[PDB]
Amino acid sequence: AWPKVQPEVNIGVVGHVDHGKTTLVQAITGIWTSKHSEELKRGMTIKLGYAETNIGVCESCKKPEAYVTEPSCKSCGSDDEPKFLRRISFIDAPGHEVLMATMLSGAALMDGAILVVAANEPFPQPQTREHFVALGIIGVKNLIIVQNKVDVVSKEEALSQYRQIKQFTKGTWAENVPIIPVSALHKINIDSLIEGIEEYIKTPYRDLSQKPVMLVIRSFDVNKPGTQFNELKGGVIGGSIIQGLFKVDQEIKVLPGLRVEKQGKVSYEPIFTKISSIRFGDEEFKEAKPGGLVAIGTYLDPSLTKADNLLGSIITLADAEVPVLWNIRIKYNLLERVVGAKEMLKVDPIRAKETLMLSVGSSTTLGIVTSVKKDEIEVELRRPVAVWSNNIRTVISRQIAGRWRMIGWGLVEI
Ligand SMILES: Nc1nc2c(ncn2[C@@H]2O[C@H](COP(=O)(O)OP(=O)(O)NP(=O)(O)O)[C@@H](O)[C@H]2O)c(=O)[nH]1
Ligand SMILES: Nc1nc2c(ncn2[C@@H]2O[C@H](COP(=O)(O)OP(=O)(O)NP(=O)(O)O)[C@@H](O)[C@H]2O)c(=O)[nH]1
Ligand SMILES: [Mg+2]
Repeated sequence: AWPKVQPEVNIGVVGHVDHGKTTLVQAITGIWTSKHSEELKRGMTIKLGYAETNIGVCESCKKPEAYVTEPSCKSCGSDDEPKFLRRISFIDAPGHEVLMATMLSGAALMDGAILVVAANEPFPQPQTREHFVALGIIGVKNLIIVQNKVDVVSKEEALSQYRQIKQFTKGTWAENVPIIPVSALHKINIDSLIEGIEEYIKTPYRDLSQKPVMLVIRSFDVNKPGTQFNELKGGVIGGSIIQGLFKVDQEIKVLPGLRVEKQGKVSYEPIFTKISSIRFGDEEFKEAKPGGLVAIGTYLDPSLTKADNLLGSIITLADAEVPVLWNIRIKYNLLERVVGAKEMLKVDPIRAKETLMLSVGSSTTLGIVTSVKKDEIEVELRRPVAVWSNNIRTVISRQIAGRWRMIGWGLVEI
């Protein structure tokens, strides 16, 4: 048998709208990540999607067919059990141009990524460029490029695009990243992709001794109709642990917390609770480490967690000292081009009184620029952000022609 363990790595799936990200995750894991009404009606990803799979290898078989996602080798001609390698998970991002901030929130959780490029569309499309640049900014450098939809183009066309893609990465951080052609729809060459994931997206080193921090991307009420009272539960909070670890029965807090009034002023009150349960996918555990999207059960009123109410928060231990800042100072750099627009315009300098969008961890917040210098801006936010370390990366967006566009990045200085 294979062990039941949490996923140990998060692989982002990014790329232009409809290039096949979600179909690819389904080809690997058997799971369709889209769970929301609007996603199903529109045929698009809106919220971050998630799926897990075990990975193993049939030692008696040849590669790539030796790589499997279930404990059997019958497909490659062996009655032996495959050797378990690890459990992996996917963070499935939206490709739509208006959902770039959601891709950025997911990118904060990624240990590596697959950039999906459709073989039957001109290259490079706007969000092919924009997601690529975002991965570079955030430092997600363990990248595989997947050339999808090869089932609907000729060999010649696929080869032409392949050369295009290699030339695009030439002279960039991604110069040596592999390109793997697949059909996600017809599940062609998925075994080569799993081999690629093992070779190029290794599980990173973790630091389990640092103060535990989880970035929150989901929160829910898990109580369903027709359930007996003794099976009812408190609110659940979902996210990825970026350092340290968490255990059942630990006292924790959610930051910045709840928006309340305190002395005629808006304030955020930290939400204190205790971990009642820990789950990854359909499995319960007593502790949770980095890797995977964990569901942290709490004793909170489910009205507090319902419908992603806490998206963008962080969870720490109750006694941790974490800055929660309404005003932030950013050591910044600007991109030269608005890469995500259909026509790449030049980026204008930041000016005082501009409203900008700041991506910090899993959070997205608007703020007004109160001060500009050569390498520093100060921003007054509409909601405070939890800043759990010094030199946390932020991505900066500006509204241009009715869309939020990534224009720069920086370090939050505390
Ligand atoms: N011919 C072909 N169609 C494919 C392939 N992969 C996906 N598609 C089709 O492309 C469309 C979009 O697929 P989807 O997986 O939703 O793409 P996405 O990149 O996740 N979209 P979004 O950016 O909105 O999340 C669907 O009609 C799907 O069936 C493929 O390998 N071949
Ligand atoms: N820690 C914890 N997580 C739970 C519990 N029940 C459900 N979850 C998690 O909360 C999330 C929401 O689950 P749910 O609202 O039941 O819908 P769901 O995700 O469709 N359920 P399922 O995936 O099993 O069909 C999932 O990640 C699930 O694993 C619980 O008792 N404790
Ligand atoms: Mg999708």
